[PDB]
Amino acid sequence: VAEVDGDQRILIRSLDYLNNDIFSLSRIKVGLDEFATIKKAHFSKMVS
Repeated sequence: VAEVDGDQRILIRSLDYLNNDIFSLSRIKVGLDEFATIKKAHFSKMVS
């Protein structure tokens, strides 16, 4: 059991390449299979 400072899993430059085939504003991928999604707001509030 050693201890070291956790490395960075995601790089900003990285996901610019990963997202060129994914055109969606709530669905972005920050890794191989994990996604990032903005919470849904249930449309009924679209009148405002």
